[PDB]
Amino acid sequence: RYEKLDFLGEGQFATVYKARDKNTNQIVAIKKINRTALREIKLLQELSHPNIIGLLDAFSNISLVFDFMETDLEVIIKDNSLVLTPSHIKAYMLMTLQGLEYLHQHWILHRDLKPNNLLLDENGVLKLADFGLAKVTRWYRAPELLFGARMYGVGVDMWAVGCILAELLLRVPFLPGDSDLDQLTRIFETLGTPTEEQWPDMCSLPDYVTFKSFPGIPLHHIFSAAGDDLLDLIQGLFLFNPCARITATQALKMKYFSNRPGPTPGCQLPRP
Ligand SMILES: CC(C)c1cnn2c(NCc3ccccc3-n3cccn3)nc(O[C@@H]3CCCNC3)nc12
Repeated sequence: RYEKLDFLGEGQFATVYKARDKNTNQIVAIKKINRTALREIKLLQELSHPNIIGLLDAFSNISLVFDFMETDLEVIIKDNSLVLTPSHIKAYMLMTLQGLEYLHQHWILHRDLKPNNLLLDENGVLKLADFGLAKVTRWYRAPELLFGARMYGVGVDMWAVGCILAELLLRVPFLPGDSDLDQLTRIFETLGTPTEEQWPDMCSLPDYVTFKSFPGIPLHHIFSAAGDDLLDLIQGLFLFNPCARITATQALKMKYFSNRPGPTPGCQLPRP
């Protein structure tokens, strides 16, 4: 029922192809990989937010149809020819946080936030992807997960948002750990080792271990081109206590989003 146009990329997780719609000639992408599946599929079809990937139709052979996107935030970040102005970063952050807020309001965690999961269309609209039921990521992993927490919440997605913000500002991954232990070392060397005051109940985590006491590097020295409003946003996203860490609604109300300059409109966002 769909007209296969091109080959975008393949993997054991999903087989992605570029295709055209046979009802309204709209270019869409298809991910080819049941009563229990329909329960999750109809819930995903019921979701509707401009900054969240839309599930238009499905196919028995597990085939899912979503809107077509040009690139993701990873392609943009790696493009040396592209220049990310403060207004460009603010636009990507506003869209990411607006999409995350919708998911959290509907009790859905992304669980895998990273640049290649924030996709962009021809009109400069960011949409989150890869969050519906499981049928490199260590760099964006929150410290509670690295200490083996089995029960977790919104802080897991919020920490990853801070890592994406830091990657837009530095143009390289913020904390590129070589292992789960090195990831915790990089977090503590950079942000400081948390105390029982900063993170109460840290010692009760399943894989809790005592690290060397690091003072940390002041956020203003790390992000030398950031203003005080942006430094406050970064500080809230990287609080050690998962309960104290800023939520998507709290982040959207920060003075950063209401201050000048404003976000770059979609049509003016850089395209590769
Ligand atoms: C998430 C859904 C299934 C979707 C929608 N659109 N879409 C594209 N669009 C093309 C694209 C996006 C991001 C980066 C590169 C491309 N691209 C490939 C060729 C030309 N542009 N690629 C992939 O998935 C692909 C293949 C699997 C890895 N991610 C990109 N998945 C999709």
